[PDB]
Amino acid sequence: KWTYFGPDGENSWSKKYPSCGGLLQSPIDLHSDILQYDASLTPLEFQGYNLSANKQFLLTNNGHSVKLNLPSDMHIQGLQSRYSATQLHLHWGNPNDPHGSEHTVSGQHFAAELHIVHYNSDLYPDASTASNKSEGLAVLAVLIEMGSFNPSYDKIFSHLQHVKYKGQEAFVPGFNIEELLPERTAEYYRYRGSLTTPPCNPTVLWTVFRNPVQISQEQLLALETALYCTHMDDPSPREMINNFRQVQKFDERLVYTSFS
Amino acid sequence: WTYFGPDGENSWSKKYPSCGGLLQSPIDLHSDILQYDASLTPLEFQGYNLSANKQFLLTNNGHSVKLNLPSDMHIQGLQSRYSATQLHLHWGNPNDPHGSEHTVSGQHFAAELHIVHYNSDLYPDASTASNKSEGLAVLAVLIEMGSFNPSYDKIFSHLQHVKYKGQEAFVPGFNIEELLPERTAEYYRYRGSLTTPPCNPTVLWTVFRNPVQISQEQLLALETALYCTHMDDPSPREMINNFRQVQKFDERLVYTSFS
Ligand SMILES: CC(=O)Nc1nnc(S(N)(=O)=O)s1
Ligand SMILES: CC(=O)Nc1nnc(S(N)(=O)=O)s1
Ligand SMILES: [Zn+2]
Ligand SMILES: [Zn+2]
Repeated sequence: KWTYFGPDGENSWSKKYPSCGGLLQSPIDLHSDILQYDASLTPLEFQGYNLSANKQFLLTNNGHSVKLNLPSDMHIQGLQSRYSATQLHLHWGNPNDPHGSEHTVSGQHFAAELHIVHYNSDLYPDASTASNKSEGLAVLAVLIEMGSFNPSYDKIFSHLQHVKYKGQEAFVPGFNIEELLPERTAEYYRYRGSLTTPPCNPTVLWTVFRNPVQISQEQLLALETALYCTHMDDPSPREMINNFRQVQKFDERLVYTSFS
Repeated sequence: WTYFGPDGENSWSKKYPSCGGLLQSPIDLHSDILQYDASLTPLEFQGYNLSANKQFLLTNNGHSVKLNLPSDMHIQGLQSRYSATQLHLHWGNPNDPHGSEHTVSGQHFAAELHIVHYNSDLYPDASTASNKSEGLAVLAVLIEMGSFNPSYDKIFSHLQHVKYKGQEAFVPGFNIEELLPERTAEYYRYRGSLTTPPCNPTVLWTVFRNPVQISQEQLLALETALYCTHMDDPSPREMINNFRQVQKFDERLVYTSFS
């Protein structure tokens, strides 16, 4: 068992999960000294992202975040291999410190961060098998900041009060996932990293979009207050907050950008 | 332990339990956790003008370069008297010269100086005080690249003498107060820990608000003059990026002596 605070917190993950203390760890801070423009970084193509409204997708509180299961028919085109979706989830802070993104830019956190996880379907049958193997995963990261109300993100957030406790699930009708992506997706940061949660396998090709999306103060507060990492029948509930990993050392390396 | 590799910071907790415990330092000094406190009056640095006729030990311990300080120098202004034991530094590398431990509004500084003191009213020495309540007080000075600093050079000029792990050299006494920034009355104050194993949560931190400046040449010397390996080692390793990543610090338990 692992957590984001306490005895089983991130500084202790390496005890049970060796890779968490290994190489190519994520997340990292994106700042000028280690950024480099690469004109070869072309735009990714998002296929099958417009999920059928006649299909239902499982939303689950897994005790670490709120996740939405995604179908393998939606995928990313533009990488060396085809990567098919498996799930999306988020990371956030808390009402008193609403800056819980995992990746930071010039030392600055964003309010939250969305991760759309994909696995190499050309080499592996599923995300489980691909997770601990070479070039097994590709994650898209969307930085989130407080601003205007976001109807698209609310297609997920409107169900939060129904997955308040660990293990609980709800069904979300399909909608266009591309609606969760920011403007100018052609502009992004790219680097080889790891899962930001145990086992921390260094098998993730990260793509962090340059521009953030906005959600309202109310939407952000709901995300920061509606969930608990404990079961509903728990006499001592524990709020699911600050579920992001601290940035990791990033030395002798460069993060390449598709923008100058 | 080291600052990189299997024995790196994410693995410190395997051998040193407190590194995975509470009140860990360093932290990001940002508005969300700050709180102005008028009770935080100016500290007085006594006995800091070390006799130029006396020599003080400079040592490369494989983790940093440290200078031993006499117990007669101490901080005045805190509840108990804290006597000095040593000072040392933390820095980054030439390609990414941002190796301070603490950050301000998410920003790292080029380097950071720590002047370590122990509670001499409660404990007999630094070693005994290290893992006990109210045992330590560290003064942190943020360092950025700028104009040449003659005072810091009183230390840097001796770096080649302690180039390798285990090496020692003598440094004539000078006024340590010269290493402090302007307006020392302005600082951040919080209860934290040692930033290296055993990471004991016994440190009262005082991070001065304003940074000092050292020249690009001084910073480069610091980033390239030392090795964490012994003299003539078959695989020499440069001493760089010897700082710990910032730790989560939830509650607004960081106080400032300024508004
Ligand atoms: C989806 C899956 O199999 N697990 C993951 N664990 N952490 C992930 S993250 N935060 O790096 O995107 S994805
Ligand atoms: C002084 C001493 O014996 N050890 C120290 N270890 N870490 C220290 S720090 N980086 O928190 O100031 S001081
Ligand atoms: Zn994630
Ligand atoms: Zn130190």
